[PDB]
Amino acid sequence: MPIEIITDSGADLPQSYIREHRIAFLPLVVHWNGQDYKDGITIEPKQVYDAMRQGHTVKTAQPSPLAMKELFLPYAKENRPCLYIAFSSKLSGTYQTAMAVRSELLDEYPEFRLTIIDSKCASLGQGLAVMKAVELAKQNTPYNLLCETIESYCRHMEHIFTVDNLDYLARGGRISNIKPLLHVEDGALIPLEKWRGRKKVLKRMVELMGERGDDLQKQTIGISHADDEETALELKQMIEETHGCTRFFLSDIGSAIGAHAGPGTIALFFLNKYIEI
Ligand SMILES: CCCCCCCCCCCCCCCC(=O)O
Repeated sequence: MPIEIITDSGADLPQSYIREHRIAFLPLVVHWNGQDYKDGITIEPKQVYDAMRQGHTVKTAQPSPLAMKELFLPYAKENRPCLYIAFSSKLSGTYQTAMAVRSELLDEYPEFRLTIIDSKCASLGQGLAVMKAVELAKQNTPYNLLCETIESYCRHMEHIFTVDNLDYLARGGRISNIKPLLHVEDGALIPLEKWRGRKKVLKRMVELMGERGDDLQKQTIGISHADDEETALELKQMIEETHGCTRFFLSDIGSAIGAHAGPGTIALFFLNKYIEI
């Protein structure tokens, strides 16, 4: 059987893509005021931003171990080889929980080939890795080689972003007129710089990309935004002007991530080592 690719809502890939490429989907949980929702399935970013915009503190949770097991079980039974590219273990306990679920399943279904990669990635940084996995899988790339390659790919992904207010991230717990510029280091969020006004952080984001990027023109640059396509499209131009990039993938930030980053969040993703896949 062909390798089945699995991912969670931390990847920020549009459901149109998930469904098209038959990607098993594990929704992260979004909740507040007694109601639980499933990221990308029963809740949309606007509903979250709107809630926060109304003085609400939208919270998130890991999917349940039961939910995880229900998702993998079918594959274990038909004994189909799987690759689950998980949201950064430093941003959620989802990964570890899934490894636990994996052991349980192995006990019942030995021979079940399920590899879980702790991506150390978030949003489209993770999504880009998932899309590459889909490509390698449809090319019938050998299982181990495919898994090893996607892990190396994840190890070279950069996540450079800005939010409107660090309070959201702070109250969210993933971090302890100035706009902040942050980045993802080994799976964790690290506040990096402080700039006056939006225009400058965007200019600086594109600049840092040029410093860390590798063979940027040959790469598919990822850009995710918190319901602010206008700025994303703005950032896209600055990049094609400055770096001469031609391949882009823009998408909205998911609800779970959005509940932490907050409105006005803009991020770019690229490899610091051009792995040619
Ligand atoms: C445009 C996005 C750039 C990357 C931004 C990462 C922001 C940190 C997001 C943390 C989301 C936390 C999800 C927690 C899920 C859970 O409750 O286990």
